[PDB]
Amino acid sequence: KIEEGKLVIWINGDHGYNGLAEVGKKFEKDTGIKVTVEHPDKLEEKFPQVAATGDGPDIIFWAHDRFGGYAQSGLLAEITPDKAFQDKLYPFTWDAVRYNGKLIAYPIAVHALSLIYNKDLLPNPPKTWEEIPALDKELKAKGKSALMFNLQEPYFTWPLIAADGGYAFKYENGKYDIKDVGVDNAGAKAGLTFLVDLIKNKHMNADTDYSIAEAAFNKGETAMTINGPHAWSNIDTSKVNYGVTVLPTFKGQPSKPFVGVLSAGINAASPNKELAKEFLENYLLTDEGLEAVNKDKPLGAVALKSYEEELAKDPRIAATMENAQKGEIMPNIPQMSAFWYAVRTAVINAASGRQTVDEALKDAQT
Repeated sequence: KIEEGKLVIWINGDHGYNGLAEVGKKFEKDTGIKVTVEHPDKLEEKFPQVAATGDGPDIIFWAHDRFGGYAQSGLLAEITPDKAFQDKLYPFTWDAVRYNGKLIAYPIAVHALSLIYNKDLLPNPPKTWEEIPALDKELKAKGKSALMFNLQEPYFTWPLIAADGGYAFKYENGKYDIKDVGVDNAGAKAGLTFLVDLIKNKHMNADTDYSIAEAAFNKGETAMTINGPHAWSNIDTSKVNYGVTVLPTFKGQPSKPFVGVLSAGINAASPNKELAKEFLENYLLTDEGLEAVNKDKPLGAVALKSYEEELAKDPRIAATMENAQKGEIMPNIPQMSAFWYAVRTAVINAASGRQTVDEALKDAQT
């Protein structure tokens, strides 16, 4: 029993939930409807349990990747934004919330890896990956490394492997063709071979994980790393003058990071779908609403064009979005969990030399 004439929202405690509550207060002042924001633990696992019995929040906030599964079980309402409202958000963020061609959530905020660099070691970061070998040689002569990053998670390596034509699952008209996998094509092979060659020519250690890289960069040991917005605060405390910029090109093509979109879904069982539509479209996804959340806890880059233009006065947010626009929406289908583990094995096995680049990626595509 979801109560009528009240909105209950679930959002993870890492986002600006107090800011969201302020938006809810404006909603109540205007409508007389109470708006309750809650940050339950493991909300992404509770939601499927409770929405399956017809209960749960009216609105669920989460990374878009889980909503595909939610949509597959009919847990989310098809949303009905008019074309005038869709045009207020970046087009690619709508592709993150489509399932079987139907819009199933509102995009809120966008996150994509970026190239982080030490302005003091490297006043002008490289535009191409092809120049990192020579750059590393110049920096090694002073005991510095050009580039360190987490080679143990496919999320960090995919931007390079995807650059020349690698892709996860093909996307067409709000639909992923789960048959067409693009991990074992010439583009994917060229990118991983470049990564492997970096390891073989000693510009990169196959053992580098997330912690080593961050410590190296926060200590000035390395000129560059690849990370997302959640790492900026740590470099902030660090004594490092750092910049954030577009990732290097590979074979003249952009690096293709995976894009995550914080999305707001509507419970299919809610009796308050029009209230939720009104709250999301007209209170949250405004400059004032987003600013309220962002003021509590930074969102990074946002799907709303008008406010993103104001936020991108921060060059690091500007670069996150540039990278997101060059990147690849993370597929929201559940077979991506198998894609992660396969590519994870491929990269680790290729980087060790346990397998050639061709062998490893073949076992990924099965």
